[PDB]
Amino acid sequence: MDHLPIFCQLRDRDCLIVGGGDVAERKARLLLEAGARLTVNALTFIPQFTVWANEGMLTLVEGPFDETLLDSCWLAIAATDDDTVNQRVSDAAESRRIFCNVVDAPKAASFIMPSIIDRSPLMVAVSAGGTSPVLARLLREKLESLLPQHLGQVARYAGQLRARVKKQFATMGERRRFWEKFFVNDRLAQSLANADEKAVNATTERLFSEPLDHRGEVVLVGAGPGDAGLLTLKGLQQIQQADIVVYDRLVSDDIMNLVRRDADRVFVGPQEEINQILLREAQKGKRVVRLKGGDPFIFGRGGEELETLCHAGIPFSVVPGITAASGCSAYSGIPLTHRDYAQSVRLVTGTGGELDWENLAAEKQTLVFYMGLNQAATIQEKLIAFGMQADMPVALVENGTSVKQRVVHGVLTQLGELAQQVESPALIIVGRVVALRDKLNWFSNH
Amino acid sequence: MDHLPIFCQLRDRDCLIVGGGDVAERKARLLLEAGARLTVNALTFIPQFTVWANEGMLTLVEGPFDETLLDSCWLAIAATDDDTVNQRVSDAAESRRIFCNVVDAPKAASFIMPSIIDRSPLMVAVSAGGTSPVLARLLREKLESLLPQHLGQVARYAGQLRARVKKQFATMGERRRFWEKFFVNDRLAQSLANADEKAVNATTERLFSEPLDHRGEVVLVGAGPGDAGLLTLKGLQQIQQADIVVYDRLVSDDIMNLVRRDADRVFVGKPQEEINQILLREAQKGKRVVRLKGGDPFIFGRGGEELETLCHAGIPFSVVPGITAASGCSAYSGIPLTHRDYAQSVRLVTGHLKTGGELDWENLAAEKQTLVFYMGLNQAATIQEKLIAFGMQADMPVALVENGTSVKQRVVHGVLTQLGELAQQVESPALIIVGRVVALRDKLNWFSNH
Ligand SMILES: Nc1ncnc2c1ncn2[C@@H]1O[C@H](CSCC[C@H](N)C(=O)O)[C@@H](O)[C@H]1O
Ligand SMILES: Nc1ncnc2c1ncn2[C@@H]1O[C@H](CSCC[C@H](N)C(=O)O)[C@@H](O)[C@H]1O
Ligand SMILES: [Cl-]
Ligand SMILES: [Cl-]
Repeated sequence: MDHLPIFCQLRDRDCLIVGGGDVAERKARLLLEAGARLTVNALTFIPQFTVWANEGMLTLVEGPFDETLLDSCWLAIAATDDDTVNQRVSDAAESRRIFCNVVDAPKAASFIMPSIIDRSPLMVAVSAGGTSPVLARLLREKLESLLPQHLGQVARYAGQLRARVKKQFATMGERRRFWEKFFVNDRLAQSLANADEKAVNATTERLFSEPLDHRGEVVLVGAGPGDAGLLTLKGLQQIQQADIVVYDRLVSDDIMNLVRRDADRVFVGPQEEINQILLREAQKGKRVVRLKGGDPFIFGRGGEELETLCHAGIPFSVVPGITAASGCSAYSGIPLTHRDYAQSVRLVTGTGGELDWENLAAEKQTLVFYMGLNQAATIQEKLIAFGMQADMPVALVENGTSVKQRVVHGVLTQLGELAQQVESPALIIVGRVVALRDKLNWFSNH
Repeated sequence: MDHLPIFCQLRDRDCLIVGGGDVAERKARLLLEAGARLTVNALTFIPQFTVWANEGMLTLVEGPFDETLLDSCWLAIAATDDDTVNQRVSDAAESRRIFCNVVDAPKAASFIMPSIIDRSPLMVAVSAGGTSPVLARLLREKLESLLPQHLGQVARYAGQLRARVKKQFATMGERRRFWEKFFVNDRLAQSLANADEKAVNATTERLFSEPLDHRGEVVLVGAGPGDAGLLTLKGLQQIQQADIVVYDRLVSDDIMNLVRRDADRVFVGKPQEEINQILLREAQKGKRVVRLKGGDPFIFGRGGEELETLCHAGIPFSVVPGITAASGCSAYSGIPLTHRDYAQSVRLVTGHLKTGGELDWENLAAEKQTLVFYMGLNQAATIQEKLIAFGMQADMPVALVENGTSVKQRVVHGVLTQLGELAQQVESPALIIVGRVVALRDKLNWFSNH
């Protein structure tokens, strides 16, 4: 260790930045975020500085560097393109024992600016002393994905609870467990973020009433079409705190490889049975994640699985996912809309009735068929027997977003035979947008 | 942010600790190993202080607080159990603009001391600013079993190569591509952890020899509808490593806080073709450009128009899909887009009226579908009249979702004869959902009311 990390309180403390370019502007936005009383001294300023000044948010000293601007300063940052001026800044700062950063030169100054993950009042700082800015940014990117966006509001609210928790929990280890379920209750977190104070002390009273051991809830999490990188940040965070993950065939191996190490897995690849599995594994008092392919509310039966938790008292929440249409669209180079090609996008299945074929053949649509292969020969002639132009571009996307995605494409008179070249899970896309794939194909065809 | 973390260079710089017991000893060990010139001022001391002075590690001043001992100091720590003395020390340090910690009073004074995960020379610092010491500790634990122990040898080796890297690579973009490959090479990390120097050199020399691709790239990234948690892992990865982010008014501020702090940001908020060339000209300067778009880039996003010039131009590009507004607003309002058999199909429609076209209303009025109008607010009264006149029943439930997934989300709902009225009560950005699924809202609404 050759740097000591400290967390400085800068609110209304005099700080100085020397420089007025893009680099200084980024440091000024950091110091403004911390509430510093900011003076910025430069030969000239880019417009973002004069707008900041015209709003009373900092002070501008236009002109050469003047040492006396350090007279009552706590922090100094040299952010000019001129090594000579930066060296005069840092020398003037060192003889005044003002900690100083030189943006181009981390070893030439008395402090180094770390990568910051901001969950105020909780904060994480990562640095390797200027030996590795890229590693720092990589660790920041990781920490940013693991730390829920509203953890800071739980942190702030916990401090307003330290009393009421010791008064009802007289054991160290008992209180260690109350905080442990308190800080991962992200319903309470979102409840605080939304300023829905009826639902806060509702969740709060639940945290003191129910036993410590019981933290029961169900989260519907959309896994996306397969590529593990298409899981949402919130999805990952829920999967990392789950006591039990209920998943099915359509959730990819890559996503499951992200599940908590010490989490129980239930594989369910009849629909009524899945509903019961969710309920009383949540009535066991366990934090349950129901992982589903794509988006849980688009042909996922997510509606059916939650309504069982309704008259049952089990709290739930829903993390949306990248539906198959969106993923296959991006990864095949076929936009679902484009200029005037399509006034609407149609997400359609292929039980409970029969399809309206006149409707689907109407012009200016992008049609996206889910679960359609078993009717792909039927779809073909039924569309051209209801007016659809026989040359309509058509494409099929199998295992979209995955490392084994296959895209076969062509024209509506070939949909039947093209459909034999692909297996479930596949998507059928019909509309002029298909013809754009020749310009926008960037992913690998297998 | 209520604190600014900084990593201070304490070598040969004067620091003062007031107080002489166990809490002071723990802070003094931290400052000795940071390399500081340490003076300790206390009425009473414990053993390790008096050996350290005999061992020449520090200077002891036995007696009451002496504020003149701060005259040359850069940092001060008040670590007595007497809160009156601690306050004198912090008042004396403040008047000299010396950052000061009062150990038992995190909310007072001017810097707090974080808990540290040490990888030498990598370091992660974490604090809740005293507001919740328990959360800090649980987070330390997760970060620990997340940062591999030998990350420090990789970081230490990077620092030894930095002068070689700055010489052989002229531009900063090629230096970045070297580091990105460098920090993800698992064989290099394991060869370092073995002091296997022939293996470290074989891989290092191959890494320097790799002809670096010099083109830039354009990445369309779907921000999702607003909640920063609905950004994808890959979308976060692209903006955490971008050079320039070109972003909309419909990208939320929370997502903009996820953008690489050292990337610059071009705003384009309400020209479709100045955007196309801003991307092109900024890309093949050699830099990674992220075009960050609200929702999903290929659903009413004109993402196709932005990419179509690049292929014939020789510019690589990719697309990261996002959570389209229909999905986000469905999940966050408790209105599933499909359910059992309420809906055979979902229709995402542009409620905008291109100055020449008109929607096909008989088509949209059909039964057993969920209609979702994008940018349809200012024509909501026309949508009401047209759907009704083409056969949709008057009691069809509708909902308008404004700022869906944000903490400012509002949802108003009713039947189709209210749609025109209901739209007067929200502003953009808002979605219109028409269909039987809207009635499920009272059974599936988890997010809030507002
Ligand atoms: N990775 C993928 N590639 C292509 N189609 C997929 C897919 N994943 C799911 N699908 C489509 O979705 C159907 C399952 S229905 C479940 C859909 C899921 N809730 C979603 O939002 O995507 C499959 O028959 C297939 O047509
Ligand atoms: N957070 C939000 N809540 C409700 N509607 C939203 C929204 N964000 C975008 N929209 C809708 O989207 C329209 C812009 S069109 C761009 C949509 C984006 N490409 C996507 O896939 O979602 C707006 O007029 C509004 O109708
Ligand atoms: Cl670093
Ligand atoms: Cl478009």
